[PDB]
Amino acid sequence: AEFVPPPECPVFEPSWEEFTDPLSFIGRIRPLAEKTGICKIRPPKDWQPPFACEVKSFRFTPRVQRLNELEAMTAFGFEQAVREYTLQSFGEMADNFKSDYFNMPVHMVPTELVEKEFWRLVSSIEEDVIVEYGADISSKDFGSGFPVKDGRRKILPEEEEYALSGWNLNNMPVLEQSVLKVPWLYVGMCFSSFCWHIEDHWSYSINYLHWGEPKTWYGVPSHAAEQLEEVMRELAPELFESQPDLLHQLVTIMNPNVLMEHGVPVYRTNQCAGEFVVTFPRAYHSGFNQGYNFAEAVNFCT
Ligand SMILES: CN1CCC[C@H]1CCO[C@@H](c1cc2nccc(C(=O)O)c2s1)c1ccccc1Cl
Ligand SMILES: [Mn+2]
Repeated sequence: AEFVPPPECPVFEPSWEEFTDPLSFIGRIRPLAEKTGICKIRPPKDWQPPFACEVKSFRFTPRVQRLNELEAMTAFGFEQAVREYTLQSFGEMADNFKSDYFNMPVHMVPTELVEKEFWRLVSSIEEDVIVEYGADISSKDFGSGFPVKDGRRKILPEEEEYALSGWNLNNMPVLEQSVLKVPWLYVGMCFSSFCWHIEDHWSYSINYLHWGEPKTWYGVPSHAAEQLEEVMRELAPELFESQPDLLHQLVTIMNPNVLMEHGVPVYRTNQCAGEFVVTFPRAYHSGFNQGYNFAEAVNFCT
């Protein structure tokens, strides 16, 4: 009955010589990481970029997420309106929610317990849990989490190495080669989540957790992409089974154990603060946040 955690995805701890640039490093770990869909990269201990967002003016209006909206299928539409938070007020709400839900301090809740409870609530018909996710935040609004030589914020000399680092997500190559843009920010709370999807143009994605509680990931290697899609449309509601992929993946919520029972390989990881997660081309991924955190992500091409 309880959720069975998938096997762990690869974690790489490159030395300073192995940490030269992401594109060269990702190309070398590709033979292994492409067979798991996702991988985690822990930078050297001394690589600690400062948080360079405008915290004083950071204001956002997160989306409302009903965990059991798909199982609730079998007044609607006015359950909770989308409201504005500051970055401080969102953290107070997030910490209060998690501590009250588990009856424990937020830092004492085991990651396995949040994981087991998240997947129970997704399929629960007797308990309706509703959370919020600050998912629509462009780095052009209040600045990137990384220091950027933009001219709209002061950069200290000890922070210039991070403004010029290849692992700064603002310095990733994003232009696709053809005959014929900026990172996004994610302010999470406990149970806020994203369902199974791949990137537009089957692009890579790189994700950095600036601070906060871990972000739990699930990934499927690209060689099983068509197997996952077949399981999805087999078990999806009939009203959504015929929808185009770009629209269907707005509601492709599925317990990883269900995919594993159908033979789909799934890997998991807990991304901690200061760690990177890379998703490979056509690697389906999903996840949820363990608590109040702040992430930055961008799609890149090779
Ligand atoms: C791409 N759109 C640009 C602005 C924000 C974003 C809006 C939608 O967002 C994706 C997400 C994809 C994704 N991929 C990797 C990691 C995370 C994470 O939350 O850490 C996320 S969220 C998503 C997908 C399904 C369900 C919920 C969400 Cl929110
Ligand atoms: Mn994604």
